[PDB]
Amino acid sequence: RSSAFWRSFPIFEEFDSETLCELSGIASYRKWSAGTVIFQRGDQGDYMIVVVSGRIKLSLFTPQGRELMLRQHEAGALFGEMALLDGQPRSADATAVTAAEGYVIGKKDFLALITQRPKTAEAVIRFLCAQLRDTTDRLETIALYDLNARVARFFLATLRQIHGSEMPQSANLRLTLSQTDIASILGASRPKVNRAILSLEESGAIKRADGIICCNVGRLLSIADP
Amino acid sequence: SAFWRSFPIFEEFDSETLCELSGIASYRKWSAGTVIFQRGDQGDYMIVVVSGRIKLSLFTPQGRELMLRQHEAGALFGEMALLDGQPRSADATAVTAAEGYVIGKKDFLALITQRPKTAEAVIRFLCAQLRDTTDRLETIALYDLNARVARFFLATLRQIHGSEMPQSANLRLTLSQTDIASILGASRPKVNRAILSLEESGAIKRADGIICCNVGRLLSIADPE
DNA sequence: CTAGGTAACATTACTCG
DNA sequence: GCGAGTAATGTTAC
DNA sequence: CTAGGTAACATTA
DNA sequence: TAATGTTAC
Ligand SMILES: Nc1ncnc2c1ncn2[C@@H]1O[C@@H]2COP(=O)(O)O[C@H]2[C@H]1O
Ligand SMILES: Nc1ncnc2c1ncn2[C@@H]1O[C@@H]2COP(=O)(O)O[C@H]2[C@H]1O
Ligand SMILES: [Mg+2]
Ligand SMILES: [Mg+2]
Repeated sequence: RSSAFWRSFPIFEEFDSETLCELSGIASYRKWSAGTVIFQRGDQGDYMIVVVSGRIKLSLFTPQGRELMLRQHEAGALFGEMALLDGQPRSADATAVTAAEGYVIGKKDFLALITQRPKTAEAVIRFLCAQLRDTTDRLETIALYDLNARVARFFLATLRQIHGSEMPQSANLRLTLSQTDIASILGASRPKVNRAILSLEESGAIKRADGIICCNVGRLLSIADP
Repeated sequence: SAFWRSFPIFEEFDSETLCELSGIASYRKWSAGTVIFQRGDQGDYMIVVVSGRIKLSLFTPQGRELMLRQHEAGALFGEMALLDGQPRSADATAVTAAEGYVIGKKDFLALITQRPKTAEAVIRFLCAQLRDTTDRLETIALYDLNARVARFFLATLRQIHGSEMPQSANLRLTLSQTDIASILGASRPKVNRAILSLEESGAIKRADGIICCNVGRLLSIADPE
């Protein structure tokens, strides 16, 4: 696995072909059984992971016991890069939820590659900006809106993780997350997330067949609003 | 021109690009109570604050406000829509009479791509922000209001100190409780009774303008047991 | 069942010709 | 040395 | 005053 | 067995 295969992942897309193909120069394989830790939020991160198979959850856990699911990453995802670029410890907790395999990249190699072909820095920056926006809109979502709108804005944001650049009218969606996973992302409780999803359905915002939600984008945008 | 080292991002530069090539600020000022730019807007310019207080905030159609930051001297804002083609991501309001220096998109970026280990600086900044913002998000999501206030005081104290943390540290906070309610995504009266709560529980004491925080009582109000 | 939001009212505190 | 314009703080009843 | 949390219980593939 | 739905408070 080293073609134009490295263009599938965020950040690494957007590279010149030289650094790219030559870039499976510095991956090692690894794998993690279903239900195990890759690393913890305390930890030292001198390696960045790139996901080939499986589902890995990035989440914040609090001493009280509470969880904020930051992301569920599957094939084509990139995580663990902040503590690479920035001297700081890991900023979240990475758990394999199902049997997963990826490729790891070292700190010294990566960074040398950045500083060697420096318009790749540019790529990485456009990524961190992207994240910062994503995260601030999450924060606004959780702060200024109620739970129905929170769920609505979650569906519209993922229906931009799929379309984006703009948006039909009725779009089916394979969501792959349980409602416990949605409760964890939205910083709410399972039963109330459930009643909210059902609410969106009974109000004509969505309908749910098994694995598939046909969302009504717009019909969903004013539930997301007033 | 070691004056350009006072601001985030620009600190951390080689002296060549720093004293020079910055070369590329215009003066500008904004009266107390006015808009610099709006969240819709096109941002091809980045601001660097010399005097005054400017609030960066998100406003919703419903009318609600999330204060993202109150920046004063030594602050840098408006850089995301520079680096990234996208519109402005928040709303910048001068709360008091403010003055700054503006830097254009084309100049800035040319400077990045000309001395490329400055990119490195900028990245360490965006990482910093991303962490800051995710810890905010965790704060607002997994904790109650007393802990939210507590974690706000510790974050502003780890910004003044950081890398050390004493035991009792006084703090000049400069924000009203309405400003704290707006940052924490809560309501003024409940923020007030929370602050008072921290005081009556021995976490802080408030003299006029100054809060002597007790870092550690304050850390387990920020937590459980 | 509970931590908060909202409207409304009273004081203190800045502050500016 | 104000008196008139604002805020900022604290509390209470929904 | 009331969204939204919590503990528990039922229906479902 | 896990995923979804509901209820009382
Ligand atoms: N807000 C966020 N959005 C998406 N991914 C994040 C966020 N915060 C942290 N991460 C990822 O989680 C990783 C945890 O370890 P690092 O902090 O080394 O690198 C981090 C990022 O790759
Ligand atoms: N999470 C955040 N934390 C601090 N400042 C932010 C955040 N999001 C946006 N900003 C600032 O607000 C500015 C709004 O316009 P820009 O998006 O051009 O640049 C932005 C940043 O300077
Ligand atoms: Mg969102
Ligand atoms: Mg905080």
